[PDB]
Amino acid sequence: SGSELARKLLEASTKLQRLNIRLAEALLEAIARLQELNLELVYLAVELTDPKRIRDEIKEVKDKSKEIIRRAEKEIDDAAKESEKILEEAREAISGSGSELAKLLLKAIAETQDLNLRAAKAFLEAAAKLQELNIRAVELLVKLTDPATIREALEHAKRRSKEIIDEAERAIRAAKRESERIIEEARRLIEKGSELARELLRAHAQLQRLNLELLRELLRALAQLQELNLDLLRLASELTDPDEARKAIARVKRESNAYYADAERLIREAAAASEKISREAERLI
Repeated sequence: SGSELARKLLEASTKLQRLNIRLAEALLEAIARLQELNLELVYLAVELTDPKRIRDEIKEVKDKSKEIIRRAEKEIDDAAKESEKILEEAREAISGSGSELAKLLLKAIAETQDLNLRAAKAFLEAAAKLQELNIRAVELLVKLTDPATIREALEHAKRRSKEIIDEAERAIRAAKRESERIIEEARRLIEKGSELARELLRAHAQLQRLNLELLRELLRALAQLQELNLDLLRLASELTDPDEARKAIARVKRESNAYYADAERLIREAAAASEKISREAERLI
């Protein structure tokens, strides 16, 4: 009686992909909150010229920034515990049966879910660090006035942003490499193979490919948002005309919202594509 066991596993896979989509939603909207704060940073830099007040305004951004990051890290940790429950429902239903095969499958799904969480962590980590970096650059810009110091401040921000994106990118790549191994090893184990196992492994692999591609696309969107931020740091430090500088910020605001919508769009495609796989997999049972 493998089909019943096969269903509990598919049931676990389907709950997990939906869980990871939700996680991807939450992390995108966290990115959205931080970018809002980055735009406000430039607004208060171009607008306010009183050091004392702008010092108070900066700290409010910093404080709000921390609470946003903290909520996202909690969202990740809550997903970690939801993943724990889902899998514990899969082990219990499977513990009474005898198949080390059923176990073997569940091990793969459990291991891959860890990589999704660590990949998600890395995505939030790049966002948080870029936010902190932009905070300090503006902190420095609003004080620095002589160009040579300004230029180095911008150039440091540009170097550090790339390093942070690189670290994220590399963290996502290794997540994909290790996810494919779990999957490939599991499939070599099936052939050592029940067609149910085949299909349900195939579906899960598609579901993990979709999730990790999405996180890659979302990182790309973040790297372009940050690209706009560097541009805005430049014009803000250099533009002496406030009303003109305010227009530059509105353009970036225009592009940033467009980038959200592209990003949010990929999420919906992932949700739709994911549900497609789960149902086709469900048809075999």
